[PDB]
Amino acid sequence: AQNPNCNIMIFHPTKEEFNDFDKYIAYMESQGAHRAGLAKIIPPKEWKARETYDNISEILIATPLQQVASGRAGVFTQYHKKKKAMTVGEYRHLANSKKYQTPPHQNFEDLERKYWKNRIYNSPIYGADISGSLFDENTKQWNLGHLGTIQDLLEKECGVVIEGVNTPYLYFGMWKTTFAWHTEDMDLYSINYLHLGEPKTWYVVPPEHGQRLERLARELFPGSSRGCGAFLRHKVALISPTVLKENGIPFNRITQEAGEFMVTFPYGYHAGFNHGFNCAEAINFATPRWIDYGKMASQCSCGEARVTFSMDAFVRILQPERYDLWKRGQD
Ligand SMILES: O=C1Nc2ccc(Cl)cc2C1=O
Ligand SMILES: O=C(O)CNC(=O)C(=O)O
Ligand code: NI
Ligand SMILES: [Zn+2]
Repeated sequence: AQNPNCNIMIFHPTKEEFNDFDKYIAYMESQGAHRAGLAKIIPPKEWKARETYDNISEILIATPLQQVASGRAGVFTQYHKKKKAMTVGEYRHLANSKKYQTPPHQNFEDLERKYWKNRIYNSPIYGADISGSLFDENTKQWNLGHLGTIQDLLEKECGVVIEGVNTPYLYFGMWKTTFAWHTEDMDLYSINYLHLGEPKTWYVVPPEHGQRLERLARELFPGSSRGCGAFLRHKVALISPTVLKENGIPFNRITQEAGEFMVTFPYGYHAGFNHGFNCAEAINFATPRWIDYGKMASQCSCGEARVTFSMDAFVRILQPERYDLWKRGQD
């Protein structure tokens, strides 16, 4: 078996290899990339997402989210407090202010140490799930707004036509902004492009070991576990690399820089944080290999997770028992 230790692999496709998205994902998997739960793809030197980022300041962040922590430094939850709307220009200025700016640091490792030591004592503001794209319409390769849709994948594989659409989301981050431990809806893939700014550090558990993370989470957040059989779907729980190591949970880490893609694979739990002001774009996608994961995906039915319009058809078709039971959380 390829990549038996489940290491995060980094790929350098040529411009020719960058033409056929599906084919390259399949190639990455032939080399065992999916075993890690996460891969990095560095685009060919000839490629660009768009010409410049000089004209993005007028984008609106309608509902910036203040990420307030509760718990201990290495085991905490965060809740999202809604703030007043601001433009990307205003958000950038806020990110760079004395209150919110990245502290002096030696390197990525020093910054990581500072993040886990001090994250809970601050409440950074994140711009999340803003529908939109920063890819130029003329960018033909790896344009996250031009991917084949999940609905079309299901139709190609299973012969059923379903309602729903599948569009990208923008994320504007600042120092300490955090993504909690999660897999994607329906255990889909995700692809994430860091358009500009400071790095994003990622942690990932191999899909073959996801249930180990779930078991630890139940132990560390016992009240949350009693409330919902899939509470990680709420996307609020953080566990540090130190705590993962202490509990023998297999995981890896990597830092994504501007101009780089990351792909998460079905049932690859991931979490992470931003180093400073940045902008990323991400979308879910599917392949034939995803279908078996989709049919087995856990679901939140306690009402906390209540997800997109397009998720309905996925549960309805792939998980009819669970759909019937839900009808008898989203509503
Ligand atoms: O939060 C939710 N849990 C669910 C489980 C099944 C279906 Cl069809 C929808 C949902 C939610 O919105
Ligand atoms: O960048 C973020 O804040 C979160 N991104 C993801 O979880 C993803 O791309 O799958
Ligand atoms: Ni994700
Ligand atoms: Zn729930």
